[PDB]
Amino acid sequence: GSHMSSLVRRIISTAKAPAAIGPYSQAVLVDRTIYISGQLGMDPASGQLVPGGVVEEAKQALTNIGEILKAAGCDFTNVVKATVLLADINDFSAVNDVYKQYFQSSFPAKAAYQVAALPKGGRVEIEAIAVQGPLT
Amino acid sequence: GSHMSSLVRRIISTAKAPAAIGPYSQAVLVDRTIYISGQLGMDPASGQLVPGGVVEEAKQALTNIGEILKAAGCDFTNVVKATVLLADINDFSAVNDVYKQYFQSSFPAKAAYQVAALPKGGRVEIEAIAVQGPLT
Amino acid sequence: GSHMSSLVRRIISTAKAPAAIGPYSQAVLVDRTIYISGQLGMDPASGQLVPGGVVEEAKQALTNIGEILKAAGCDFTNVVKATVLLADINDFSAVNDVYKQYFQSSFPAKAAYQVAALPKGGRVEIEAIAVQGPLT
Ligand code: NI
Ligand code: NI
Ligand code: NI
Repeated sequence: GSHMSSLVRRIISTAKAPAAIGPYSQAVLVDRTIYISGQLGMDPASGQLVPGGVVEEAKQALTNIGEILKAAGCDFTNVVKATVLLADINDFSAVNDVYKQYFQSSFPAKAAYQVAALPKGGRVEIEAIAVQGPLT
Repeated sequence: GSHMSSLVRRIISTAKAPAAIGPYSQAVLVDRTIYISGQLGMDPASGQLVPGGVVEEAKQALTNIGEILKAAGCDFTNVVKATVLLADINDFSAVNDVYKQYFQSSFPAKAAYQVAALPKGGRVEIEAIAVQGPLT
Repeated sequence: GSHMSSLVRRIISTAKAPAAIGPYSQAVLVDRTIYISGQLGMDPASGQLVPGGVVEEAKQALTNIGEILKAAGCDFTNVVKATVLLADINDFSAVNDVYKQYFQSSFPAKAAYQVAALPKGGRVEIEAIAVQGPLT
């Protein structure tokens, strides 16, 4: 508690991603690992879900993750694991097609499945874990 | 498998948290990272859910997490990521109000959402990841 | 981004586990931590769920995880955290009985609960996190 190295622990916060609607940080950097909170397809300015259903929500959620990554000195190539929570399993393929446009190489490990309900009636919510570079 | 440092890996076990009802440890410390098993609002002495519904269950689950943290040389300030699994999304705000009483600063990254069912008919289950200090 | 050590980041890929059905890697090794994608009870050769329901699916999912671990220089003793996603909470005990045959000591931290639906109509999906040895 004093006998080992003191590791970085930094709260990541950017107005380019939505404000919190509960007692949480957008992301936490600890040592070099970044835990990103689950992101809905929420407009950063209004705090409400973007219109147009699951495809548009997925694009916005991933955009939000990208801005949090950038605030933490990373990009999508630093992501090592993601979780995609769906309101409808039948949206699996369509959300995958959005996802692949952001995660273009060194693809993260992943789980994707249908939950009973998301906050605000979201159709998709995406969590991620990243590691600060350099990565060989 | 012998050419790198041998990292600490320690099973965390305290009678101040409930006994296992399956093949799992309360938590695992590996290097400085602590993975805590999902905690229901179970009374540590009886192994049954405390009465009074989701608010009381959330308080008990977080109390249980606190005792596991303490057994691992940590407190709630060491938590970096939590997951709150709900039986009912409409309980989001009320569980947040309990949660904020324990996680009072450096708030963890978080995801919270409704699943189809929890063991024992629990109304809430909370998982967490912590990192042993010092943290700067 | 150049001022710290360059950590290993390696995509784990083995034909002894099923091919991807989306934009993801079977596992990612980053430093010494291995994030394994969620595994259904899919036959590695055919890419379809094995017959016989949840018990047989759980055995196949864990077999698949074991082959991914082996490709990453690990075995089941390196696992520190697992998540068991069920189509039916009433299968909790039966899946635990399969799980315990693979995870025989130093049991991982765990969460297990029922989701609304899994890809392909799977009855069980298992994710895991491991750390490369040596572990003391
Ligand atoms: Ni110390
Ligand atoms: Ni070695
Ligand atoms: Ni650098």
